[PDB]
Amino acid sequence: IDHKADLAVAPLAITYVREKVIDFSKPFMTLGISILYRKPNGTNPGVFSF
Amino acid sequence: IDHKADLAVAPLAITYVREKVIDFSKPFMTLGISILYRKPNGTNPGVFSF
Repeated sequence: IDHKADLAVAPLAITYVREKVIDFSKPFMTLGISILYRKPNGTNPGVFSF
Repeated sequence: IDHKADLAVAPLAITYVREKVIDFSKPFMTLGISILYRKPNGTNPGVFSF
């Protein structure tokens, strides 16, 4: 806003409110949400591992 | 290019060249290159298998 600076390249989600007050170029790479998980391990319950 | 239209709400892919000629809004949906393939007929069809 204050023109103390210019285009600010950094992690910057071009959201609804931001374009109201700033102008943003078209995104160079898309995003989204996924789940993070620890992949399973060979510790079979073995109550019945038959 | 000659404004015979003003808008085009179409599945049109933005390219380097066409943007040099035309102006585009932010992409409303994205896409890519996946692979078509038939799942392998479910479980293998083996019979009379003594």
